Amino acid sequence: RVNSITAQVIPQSQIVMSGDTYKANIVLSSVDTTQRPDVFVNGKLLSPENMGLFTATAGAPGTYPVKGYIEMMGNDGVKIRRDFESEYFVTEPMASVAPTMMNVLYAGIDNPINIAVPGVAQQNVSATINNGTLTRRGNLWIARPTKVGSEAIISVTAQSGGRTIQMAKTTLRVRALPDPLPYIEYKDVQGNTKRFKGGRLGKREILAAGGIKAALDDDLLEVNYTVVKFQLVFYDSMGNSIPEVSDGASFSERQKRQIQNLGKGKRFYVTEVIARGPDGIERKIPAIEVIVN
Amino acid sequence: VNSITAQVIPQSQIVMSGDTYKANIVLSSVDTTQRPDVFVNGKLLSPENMGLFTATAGAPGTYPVKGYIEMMGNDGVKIRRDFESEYFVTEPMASVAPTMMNVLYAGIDNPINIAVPGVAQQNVSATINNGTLTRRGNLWIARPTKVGSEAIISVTAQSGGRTIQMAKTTLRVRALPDPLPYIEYKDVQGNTKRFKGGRLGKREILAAGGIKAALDDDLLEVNYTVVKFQLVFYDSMGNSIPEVSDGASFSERQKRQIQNLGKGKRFYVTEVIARGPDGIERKIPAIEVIVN
Ligand SMILES: [Zn+2]
Ligand SMILES: [Zn+2]
Ligand SMILES: [Zn+2]
Ligand SMILES: [Zn+2]
Repeated sequence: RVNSITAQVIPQSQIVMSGDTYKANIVLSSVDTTQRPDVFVNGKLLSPENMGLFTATAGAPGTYPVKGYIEMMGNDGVKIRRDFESEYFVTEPMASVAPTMMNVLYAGIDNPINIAVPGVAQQNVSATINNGTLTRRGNLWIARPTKVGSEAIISVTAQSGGRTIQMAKTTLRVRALPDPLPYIEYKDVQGNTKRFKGGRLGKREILAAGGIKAALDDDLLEVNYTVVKFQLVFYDSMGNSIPEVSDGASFSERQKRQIQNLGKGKRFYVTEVIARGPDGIERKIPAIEVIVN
Repeated sequence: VNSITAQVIPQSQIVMSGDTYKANIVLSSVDTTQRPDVFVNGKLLSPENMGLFTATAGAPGTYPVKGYIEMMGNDGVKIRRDFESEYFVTEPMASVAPTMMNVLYAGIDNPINIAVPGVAQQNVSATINNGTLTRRGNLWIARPTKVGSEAIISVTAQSGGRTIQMAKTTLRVRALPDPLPYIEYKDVQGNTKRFKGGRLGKREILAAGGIKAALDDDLLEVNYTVVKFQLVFYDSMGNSIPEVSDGASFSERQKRQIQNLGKGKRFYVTEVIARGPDGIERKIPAIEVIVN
């Protein structure tokens, strides 16, 4: 029945790292291009439109099996069926795509770093850092840099031979975690949570918050900042400034009363706002203008 | 009449994440009478190799895989099928990527280092799905356009015969950060310092001109200008007096109002609108100014 004999070079990978080995299966395919056989692969029957080609988008790295059967109608009316069991491997990319405004590490938090060596298993690799610690966590690494304003050099080595081979020297910048901005967490007329600029806000909506909260604008950077202490500035009949201290990240009873008896259009300020990041460093963050409405 | 066999013929048995595994599944009619001969790169494969040809990767470059498969065509005539493929050896590398740090900023040039160590820059050609990704010397420049959406950088090597996907990188497009306001002043020695609030001298307020805005970042070497601001003063009757400014400089109204303020008296800088290389105008925080 065959009308087409073809030689094929089927490699494991078309790109190999120096020192690894190129492996290719060389096979003959004697087929009948007239036929359209039923291909059941990985619990699915291929649609005739696929023309025998099975495709799967490579997602997470690992060992993926290709298992099923092929069946076609023989010339005699006897179905001819053949089972198969093959496999493919998904790897990490062998191209580094690094935005330079992103090569940074933050002191005080876990910095997940993906150290990927193609052609070598995750165990054969060893990675070290010159600033802080670089430990393993599952399929990832964790950098905890200690010296802010200095460089962090990640040194990756694989060995896989007689002499220990250097794979990559990566220089990264060490920064303190950013300073947060203060805000007042409030629920709108619908009930949805919004974060005050300041500018203008209702007193019913002010007292609902119960204090000052501190966080970053982003989303860069998913970090917790707590308000240590803050002050509220008020104004008497003599035009003098009255700075009232707060009970931590919550309004004091002296302040709470002042806000109630204040009145619409009247302005108050939140000054000397000290916030604390995971690194434990207390930091002076900016002020907010609060207008009653 | 000899045996029929199922065959899974992939493009590659190893696929990098982001690429797609492609395999042709066929019924092949194998002759069990005689074993064929596989001659590849000047060597005849021994039956023990089971069709597997292996070569140790040495110096980086383009290596060809060439040869033929010979067999008896049942008609006293030997049949030959030639094959010609190739592999690439690369300088041994490792990718060190901090996973949290995946942001591109809209409104500026985002230098991206796309490194495929073994190959040369001509060989590599990267594309982006959000904005533009152009070449600049030994680097690439992403200019993302849609804030809050994803930016997927696709790096390819193309070449003969098949087009190989090198990397698919997921990035987040975010707006440039907002700067913080400051008043630039020279101390008693002449050294420049930046006041962000708290207490400050009278003559030292008068110099410099008005308010300045900046972000402190040595990677994002961007600059912002103060568009407009207000100074909110307080009289003897406890009333708020909001005086507008002449751009990034104090107005003659504000200047004289600061002059008649006694020691300890408080005034504010709110609102404060600043724009960057974006170039987007943005409401930045306020400053409490106390006279010394
Ligand atoms: Zn290998
Ligand atoms: Zn296996
Ligand atoms: Zn039959
Ligand atoms: Zn913003």
